Amino acid sequence: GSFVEMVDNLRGKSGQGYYVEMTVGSPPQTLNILVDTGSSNFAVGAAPHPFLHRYYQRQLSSTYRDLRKGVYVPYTQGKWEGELGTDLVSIPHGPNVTVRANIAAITESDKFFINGSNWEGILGLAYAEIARPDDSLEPFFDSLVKQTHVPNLFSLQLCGAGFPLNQSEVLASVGGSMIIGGIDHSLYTGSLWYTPIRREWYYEVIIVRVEINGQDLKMDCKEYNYDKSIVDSGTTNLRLPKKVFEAAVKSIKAASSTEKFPDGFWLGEQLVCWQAGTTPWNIFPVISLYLMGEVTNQSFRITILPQQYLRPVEDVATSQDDCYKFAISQSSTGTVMGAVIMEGFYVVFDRARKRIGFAVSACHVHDEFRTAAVEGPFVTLDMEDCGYNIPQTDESRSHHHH
Ligand SMILES: NC1=N[C@@]2(c3cccc(-c4cncc(Cl)c4)c3)CCCC[C@H]2O1
Ligand code: NI
Repeated sequence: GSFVEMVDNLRGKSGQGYYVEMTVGSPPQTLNILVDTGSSNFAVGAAPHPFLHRYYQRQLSSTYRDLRKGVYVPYTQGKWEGELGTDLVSIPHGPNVTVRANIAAITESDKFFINGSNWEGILGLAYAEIARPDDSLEPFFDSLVKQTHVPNLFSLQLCGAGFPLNQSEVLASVGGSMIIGGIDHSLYTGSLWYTPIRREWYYEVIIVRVEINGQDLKMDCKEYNYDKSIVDSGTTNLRLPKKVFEAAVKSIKAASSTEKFPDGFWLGEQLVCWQAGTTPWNIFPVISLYLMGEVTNQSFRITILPQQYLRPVEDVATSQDDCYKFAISQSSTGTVMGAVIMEGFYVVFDRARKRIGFAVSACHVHDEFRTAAVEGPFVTLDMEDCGYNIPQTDESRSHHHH
């Protein structure tokens, strides 16, 4: 029940993602790799870039094989492209195994790498369905499971910062654990509650109810999952569908109304500050997301604090003060349970049993009045289906799946 060698194997800078050290090639070349449950490609910088201190040198690897195939991956806010191949991959502070995995060698990118994030690649931990160029490119975790005896499960403890902050010139350092192949009981307290993975593509889940300070938002529950809800270590914020975001902000504004913040704050474009150590946490409400349980008609709630959704940023010009960014934001692609949610909890990606576990994280940030919580069961007599069915494009329909 112990996985000591994998504890504290994640690092990062606040808001710039959590990375794990990996080696690629023979002999092993060290790279820091973003841990991303919201994508499904293993892709690494493989050429010089202003924001890279180092990169994967295919030519230096005796075990590298070229797949003679390129890949082009555009996102909303950036893009990367490169050449597909395979090589030997290991996680030094992970299981004592080495696997031959697909690797996209990133040769050109725009707005993908981040200055000072200290990572050089991305480890997509989601399913084949959303891999590029297509679902025939086996993701890393699938290879790991197929080639080794590693159980088909991983778990994440993301630990946020962290006031008072160490530094004024750089962003706050963060830490965490990625436990590959099991569950480490020292990383959580209390009960572990499981929600079904609705479909294996993203880690998609269903939210059945939302409360802000114990007040039901009272929307049709399909609105909470429009057009999907996913658990995503590669997103910083809690992102909410437009209508849900508007209702949440209205509610949080109402609770915190003793303080009149500029509109820029609610848009996540401006910091708000209090004198060191005087932040009035109690005027900001807790937020509860009820997730579908394993049993029909059951749910459980995960409850986060303002300490999760107000992100600390130490401004140089006002290091006298504790300043915060509002880290709930609008989505047009459904709910994204990012680091804002995940930093509250130990999260178990139980692929073997098509479910996601949540328990209170032994490292979550709290005060003496309130804690992040995982609580259940809650039962509802006559349950609506809260899942949304994405309109089927002819594009998507025409695909064959041999
Ligand atoms: N899930 C997730 N991963 C990204 C991505 C790409 C590059 C950088 C990041 C990233 C940047 N800053 C902070 C984080 Cl946590 C991730 C994320 C790739 C897939 C779609 C958009 C992003 O959503
Ligand atoms: Ni066919």
